[PDB]
Amino acid sequence: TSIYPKFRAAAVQAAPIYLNLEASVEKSCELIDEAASNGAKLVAFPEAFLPGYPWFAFIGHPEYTRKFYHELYKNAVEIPSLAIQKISEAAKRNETYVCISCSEKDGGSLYLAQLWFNPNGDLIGKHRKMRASVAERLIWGDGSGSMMPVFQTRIGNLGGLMCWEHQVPLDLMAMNAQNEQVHVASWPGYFDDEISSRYYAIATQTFVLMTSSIYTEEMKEMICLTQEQRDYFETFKSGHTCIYGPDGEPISDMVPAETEGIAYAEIDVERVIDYKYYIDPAGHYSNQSLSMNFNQQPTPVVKHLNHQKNEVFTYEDIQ
Amino acid sequence: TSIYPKFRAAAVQAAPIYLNLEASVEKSCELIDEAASNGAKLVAFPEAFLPGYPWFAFIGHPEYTRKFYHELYKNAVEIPSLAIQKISEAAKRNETYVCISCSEKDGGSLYLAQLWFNPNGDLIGKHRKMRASVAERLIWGDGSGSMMPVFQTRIGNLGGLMCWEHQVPLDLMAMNAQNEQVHVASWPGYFDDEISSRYYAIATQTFVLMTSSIYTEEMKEMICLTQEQRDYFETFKSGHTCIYGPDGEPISDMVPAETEGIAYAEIDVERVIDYKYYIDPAGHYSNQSLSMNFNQQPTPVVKHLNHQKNEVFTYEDIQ
Amino acid sequence: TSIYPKFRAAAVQAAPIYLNLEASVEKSCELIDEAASNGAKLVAFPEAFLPGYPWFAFIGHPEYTRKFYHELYKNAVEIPSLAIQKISEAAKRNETYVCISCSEKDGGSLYLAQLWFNPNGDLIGKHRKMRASVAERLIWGDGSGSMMPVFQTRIGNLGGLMCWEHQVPLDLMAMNAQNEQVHVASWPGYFDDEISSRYYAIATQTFVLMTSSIYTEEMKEMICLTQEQRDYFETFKSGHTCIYGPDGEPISDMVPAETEGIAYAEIDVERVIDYKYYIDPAGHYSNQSLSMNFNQQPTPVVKHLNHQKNEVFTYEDIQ
Amino acid sequence: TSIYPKFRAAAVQAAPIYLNLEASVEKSCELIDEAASNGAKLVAFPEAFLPGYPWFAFIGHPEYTRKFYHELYKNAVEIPSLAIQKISEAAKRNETYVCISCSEKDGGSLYLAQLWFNPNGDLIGKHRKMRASVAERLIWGDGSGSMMPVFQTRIGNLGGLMCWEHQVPLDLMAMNAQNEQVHVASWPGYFDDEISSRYYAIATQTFVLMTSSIYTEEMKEMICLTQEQRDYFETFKSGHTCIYGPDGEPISDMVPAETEGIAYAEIDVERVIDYKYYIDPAGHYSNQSLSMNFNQQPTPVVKHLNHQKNEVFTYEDIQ
Amino acid sequence: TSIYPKFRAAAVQAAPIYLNLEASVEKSCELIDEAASNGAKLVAFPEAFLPGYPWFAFIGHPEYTRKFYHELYKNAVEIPSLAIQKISEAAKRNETYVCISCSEKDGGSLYLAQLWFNPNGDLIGKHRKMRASVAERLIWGDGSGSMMPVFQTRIGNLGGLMCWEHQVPLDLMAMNAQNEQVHVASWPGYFDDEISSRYYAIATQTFVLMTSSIYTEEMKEMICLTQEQRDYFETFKSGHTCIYGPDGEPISDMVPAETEGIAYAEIDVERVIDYKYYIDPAGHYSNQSLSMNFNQQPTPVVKHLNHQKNEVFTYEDIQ
Amino acid sequence: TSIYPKFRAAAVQAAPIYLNLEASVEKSCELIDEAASNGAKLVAFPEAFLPGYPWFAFIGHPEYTRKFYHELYKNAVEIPSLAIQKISEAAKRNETYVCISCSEKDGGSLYLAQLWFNPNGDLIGKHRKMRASVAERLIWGDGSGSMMPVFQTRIGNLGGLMCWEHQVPLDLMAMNAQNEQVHVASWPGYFDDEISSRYYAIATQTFVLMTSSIYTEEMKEMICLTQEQRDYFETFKSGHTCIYGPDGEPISDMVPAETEGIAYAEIDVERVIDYKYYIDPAGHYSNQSLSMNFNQQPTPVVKHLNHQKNEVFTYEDIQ
Repeated sequence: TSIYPKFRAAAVQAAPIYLNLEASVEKSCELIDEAASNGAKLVAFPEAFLPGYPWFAFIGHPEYTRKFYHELYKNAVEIPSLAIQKISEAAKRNETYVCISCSEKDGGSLYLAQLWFNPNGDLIGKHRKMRASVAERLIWGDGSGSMMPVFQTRIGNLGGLMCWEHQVPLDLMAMNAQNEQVHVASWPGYFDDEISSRYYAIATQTFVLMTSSIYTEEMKEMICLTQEQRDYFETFKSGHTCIYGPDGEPISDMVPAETEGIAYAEIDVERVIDYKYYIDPAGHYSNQSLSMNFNQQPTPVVKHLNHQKNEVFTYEDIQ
Repeated sequence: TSIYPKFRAAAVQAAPIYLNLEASVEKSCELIDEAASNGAKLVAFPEAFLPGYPWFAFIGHPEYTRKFYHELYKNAVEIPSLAIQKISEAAKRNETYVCISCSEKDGGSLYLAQLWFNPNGDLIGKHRKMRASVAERLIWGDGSGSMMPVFQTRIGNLGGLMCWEHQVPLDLMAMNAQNEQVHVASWPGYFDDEISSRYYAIATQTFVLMTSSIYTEEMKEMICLTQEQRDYFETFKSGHTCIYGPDGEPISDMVPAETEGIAYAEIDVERVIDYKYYIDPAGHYSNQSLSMNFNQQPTPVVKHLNHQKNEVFTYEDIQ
Repeated sequence: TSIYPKFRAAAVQAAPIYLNLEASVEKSCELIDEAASNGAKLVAFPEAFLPGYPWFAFIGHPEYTRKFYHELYKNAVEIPSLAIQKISEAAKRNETYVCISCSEKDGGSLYLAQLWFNPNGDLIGKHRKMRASVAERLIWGDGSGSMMPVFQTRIGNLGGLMCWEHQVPLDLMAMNAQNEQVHVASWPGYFDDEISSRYYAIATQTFVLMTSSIYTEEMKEMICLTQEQRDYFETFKSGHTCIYGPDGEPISDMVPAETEGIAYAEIDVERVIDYKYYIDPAGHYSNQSLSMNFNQQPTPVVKHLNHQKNEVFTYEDIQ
Repeated sequence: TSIYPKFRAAAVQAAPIYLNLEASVEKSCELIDEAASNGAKLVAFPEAFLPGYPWFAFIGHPEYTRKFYHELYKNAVEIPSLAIQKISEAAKRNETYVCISCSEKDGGSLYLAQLWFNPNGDLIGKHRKMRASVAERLIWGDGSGSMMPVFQTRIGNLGGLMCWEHQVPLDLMAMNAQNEQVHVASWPGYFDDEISSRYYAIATQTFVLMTSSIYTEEMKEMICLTQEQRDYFETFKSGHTCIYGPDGEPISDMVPAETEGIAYAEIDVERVIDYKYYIDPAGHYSNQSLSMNFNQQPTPVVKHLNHQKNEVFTYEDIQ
Repeated sequence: TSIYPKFRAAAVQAAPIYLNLEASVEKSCELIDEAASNGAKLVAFPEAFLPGYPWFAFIGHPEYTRKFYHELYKNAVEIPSLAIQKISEAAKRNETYVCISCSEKDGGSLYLAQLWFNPNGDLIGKHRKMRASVAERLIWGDGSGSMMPVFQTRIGNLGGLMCWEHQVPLDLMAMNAQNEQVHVASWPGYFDDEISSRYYAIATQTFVLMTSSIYTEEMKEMICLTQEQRDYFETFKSGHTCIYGPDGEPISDMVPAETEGIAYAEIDVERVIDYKYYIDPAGHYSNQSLSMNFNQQPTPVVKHLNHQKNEVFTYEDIQ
Repeated sequence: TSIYPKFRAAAVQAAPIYLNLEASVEKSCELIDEAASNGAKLVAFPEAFLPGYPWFAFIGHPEYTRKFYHELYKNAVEIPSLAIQKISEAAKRNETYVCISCSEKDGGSLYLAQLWFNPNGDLIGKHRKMRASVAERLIWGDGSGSMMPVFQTRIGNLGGLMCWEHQVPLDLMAMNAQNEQVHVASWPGYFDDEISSRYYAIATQTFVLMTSSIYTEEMKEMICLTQEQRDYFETFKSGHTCIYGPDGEPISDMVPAETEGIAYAEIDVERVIDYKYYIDPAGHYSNQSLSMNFNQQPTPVVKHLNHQKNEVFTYEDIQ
């Protein structure tokens, strides 16, 4: 059954404790508590909030990036791990949906992921970024079609994309093919957020939670090792955090620039219908000459068949 | 292969409960019960019967139509849904074939479909209207060649078309090339339906069940806001419900104008042979200089390849 | 191949002589002359400029729309016609590439097409709007994948889309696949232009000439028969005419709203390289799990194979 | 159909004229002439020889890299282009097989390709690097499994991989599956070439022509703007040009470091049999538990179906 | 469907021209002509007839075996190859079924195969040895379950195994599970015991054609380099050639030992019925406790998905 | 959770008491004691250390090899056995991980295995060689993918491979998919080992303990029964023992050639993070067109279901 719920949604503008997974998880737990105590049933977090965006990749050569990549790698989120437990506990305690972006570790490599938690505390799914940006390509691997999920939840069809994924038409079509209704748009802060998120709202008929992070002083201390690097990183632009309706107009007030806050709006999923009337690129508003292939088969480099665990032959069993 | 059965047909003239899916489905079940108790093996319903034809799109401007499109979209039939279960149970209980028209919600779009149920109660197929007619283009998307089925059943080769689809020669040829024998011609009740249906009977050498809807006071009160709208919608002419032989001549009584009723006829599929003798455009009555391309491949905007479920991690599993 | 020229472009904000083909073509010739005299080597026009956007289709029911559709149909552009000749002659005389939008008549139907002319007056190609928006569906038919050109010219790779084609990701994908560099974004003047055109500039890494028309009093006096119609049409917001760089930022002045005027800019096609560095959805910035089927086969209803003419037996021979 | 010819191969150790495609192509012609005049029937070139390896990507931050990406983009090789014409003419004139590496411009994206020419002057194939290194992901997109060719030729089964592709086991197995016999290992001259090329020779039972480039002073002047950058770049270690037999031992003379020269070796393809006797990972030396999937289908973002051409209505026809 | 034909079989006792593919193929064609001209409709050849059995592998250390492996490899049978063409033409021109064993080359490694030809000259299938005997493991690789064919032909169900595959119970059960009726037991000599082939006949209820080779002096001069090797090899036993019925008793005459000749027998497939009465391990003579897994999936190391052909941009096209 | 521990590893260069399992196990215990007393928390051993590598298989024909295979078979390791007991006791007494290679007897067949013991003396796992080399095929059966373990321990992720498994790319991918960090490369001493182990280090981002054996007079006088055999066996080249870091550079002194000794190094598992940064073939450094199937299902020839224990009717009960 197609439901059309109403709910309050929270978009978070915050900075993590840079490259500190433990402190960042504590901060995000506090923020989920705050938003849910303010009535939110969905909390969205900026891009790579756990443990923080690799801003070092953009202000030095890759050898300089290696040293800080080491520390980021030591603070990536594994599944299962204590960070997942903490976010799950917060989601269950607050009875809210959570979208939290993180640096995920799978084997020997890092990926950028959005982790989704439901009010039961379940990790219902994740989305790895399809393709990394100019210097993010030094840090994170690419995603796959098997991890572009839309969840048919009790507060609408929920999905999300990260940063410049909103500027990739095929990602838009992959999300619009599954009838996404409420969208989480995670941004780091340096790249332009307004045009892309508003256009996504219009072209996918989605309420868009635009969440973006801020720059703190300790990050500048940690990664700016020279004065030239300090000034160059100072020139970086600020992001915005806001919520848009399916027409692209805002329905909440932008958080003040470079401060930490939360934006709140009343999502009324019944509004998406009025704009499905106008346009539905994956439906009526289409032409037979243009189609797309969405491959959702898992594509690990090594596919395990009949995986089995090792059984130890104990010291007592030997002697 | 090549069987010529005899059976009793039922063409229904009736109106639904306007933009109320549950009430309209109850009325459809009652009508199927009445038809099958009278001895029919096939029951046909007018165009867009579930939950009703969108007449609000012909007496106002598009922004006026948007408001009522909202209610219709909230009342469209989904596959699967409760409406499908009710109609399938009616078909199985009454052991009849059923062709019922409806607004079909696939994804975030609406389509106009004819649903077919066999006496076992299965949904054997659906036909989406190929091209929405004047002012229906604001409500429904276009169909595709993959959804123009002819069913080889125990009562003949059954098929259908909706309203002005009978005036598009390529649709006639698509039906003929599949060797259609018994045709359900659904009409909404406002467009001249006699000539097109009789011509279809002659040109495709099929028995034609013509079914139409009637207007009600509930519909008028709901969709008429001004008095000029009421007067303009009061001039709309009525439809007709009648059954024709493969010569285009009626084999049952036309149902009285603007009244609920059912037309019954004795269909002799063996009779179509004597008119295939005269003419068969898809067979012996062709010329090598003219030919048709019937592309029956699916035409979805997004092709889902290797659609596979992803695992979910529960709270207890994480804890 | 792979040149990067510098030239002057001109987006036009003007209204036609509503539903008047001759005066509209004369106005277009004058505007081309003016823009070319001001140094412009590319001139672009609003959507459906010749002879006018069917605003009547949005402020009344289909039967009222029919009367004005009659007069629009009588003033549609044909290829070949006198209008095509005059526009080609103006383009040749002023030695400018010209993109002009119009209602195009092909046999019995009408289509919405952008017509492209080069400095030699050659009608180098046309693009038909691939899908009508809301009430344009009562007026125009659909385009084909065979009418989505990108022209390799002396001033870069040119192309264009109309109105809500910019909100269809597959159209953006098809345009980006052809390495478009300078894009004409034609808008009618009632829908929301800024977000879409700017996002297109960013996502395709192209210069965008956003052109939009204005509302004239003669149009209102023609199509606002009653007072409710006049007041309802008076609430229609106007559009904007600007030019953007590949980063989505404006490189010219906004033409004043509801005023006739032209926006000029300097187009250095080299700037696109600095943004192909960042993102290129059809190239490096892709994921192998997603892909698009761009079908460019012509799709008329009836293919005229081995077309030939008739043997006119003149009167003199017979006697 | 199995042949084991004898011939003379030539590995080139040279630098291009940095970011100057014409001069680099001319130097390539000169080097092919010199190598062929000494009886060489195969000539192999360093990685990204046309127009030069993007060293700037490793000695600055991404925005500094963008400036030189502009110049590299303006100097990439298109297929067809003048550079391909001239290299084909040289390959024909000297009746030699040429493996030359370059930056390939395919639409709006750059790729790192190896181009193969035969003694007739045909462009017999093309290999795109499957993945990019720590840096250079900023510069080049990834390749596909449909561009890993092994050519059955008059001098054996030829193939190639660039730089760290020799450290990717599945690339080795993809080449081994096709019975590659003579291999070209292109290296830029900063990564450690010797171990990887020797292991490739042993594992695939092939002769390996290892070709590295050298650093010039014009390159340092071009890309080192500050003193710190110049000092950091001057620590980059050089590569080497060797030729190895199927056992991994060198069968030629190492070219002196940082010097322009060609290494010549006598290649007897029959020697591979004595090592297929020992080990054949793709054949007899395998376990059914470990297998590989090799997808050779094209993977373009947008594939064209029924591609057509846009006819033009010349000016002399319109009038 | 089930037939029990009567036909004449022929088992060949001969030796090839050692490690000489052309002469060995000519001799095999002559033997086929002789056998078919004597009325034989099935002609079986010894194990590894083409170009010869690697006896050198049994009379020296692996390095000594390497030298002759070189020659055997250069004379292995490919598919397609001239040897296949000649054997297919012989089978066609004689209208006989042919089971010839050879050293098949596939990629870079060698396999021991039986090749099957029908009276029309087709290559109906092939069987690769599942495991090489002691020193054969130096020369050949393992076969797979996908290459254990039984051919349902006009002379009954046909199959074959090679020396010591008749001593592997699972191979026997694999052949019994497919209802083999006429079997070819190919032996090279010096392993051949009558016991294995007679037991196979009894256990599978098949006729068994036992074909063995002989030793020539060319072989001894070529491989026995020293006197010690000459004596040790001269110790080697001689095989036997004859035909056995479903009870294991001979139904033909022994070919004299170490001389060239052909054994003939009349094969009446009906006789197998009288022994399926007694025992049928794969059918009634079984126990549910014991079962066999027969995996017939292909098991190559590299699976080529969507294999594509190489395209060349020819020289004239470049110019 | 992931850990990056620091420890000291020991690579052993030794020879066993040839074809004497009890004396060899004594020598292993002594070497474990010596190495662990020097701080080593891991001890690695040469290939086929217990009871010795079958050198006789390379200097004679298979019948000659049969006699010494008799003794090796009589001196093979079993699980459970006294040898396993002694090695577990040494590993526990010394609180060290131990990797020891041996000839494993399982049923009636011999295998080449690596046995892993933890500081508690538990036989944590076993790895059988996937494919025997040239003459080892006479001696040992093949392995399976169920026996390719990576052990998650307190001193990193441990794994091993034997001799030419390092030249099989799918073996490397199988180890890399399991995220190996410290690797034991046991070699026999006659096959080249430096290049293969260094490449494995680089291409798996692992510390590599390359252990090799030496030759003894007792071995030579036991297997070289002829002067020619002795002269041929004396030309065999010596292996080396060393420890490499994740970059392929040595991190210890090479043990002097043809002498007994142990190599020591400090292993900082955190160093692998600096090389996952720019290569990880099983993770980010991968292409979607090349994948691997890793089947870990147990593959015994006979699968025992519901294994039992036979009842015995003791003599007293019967009487």
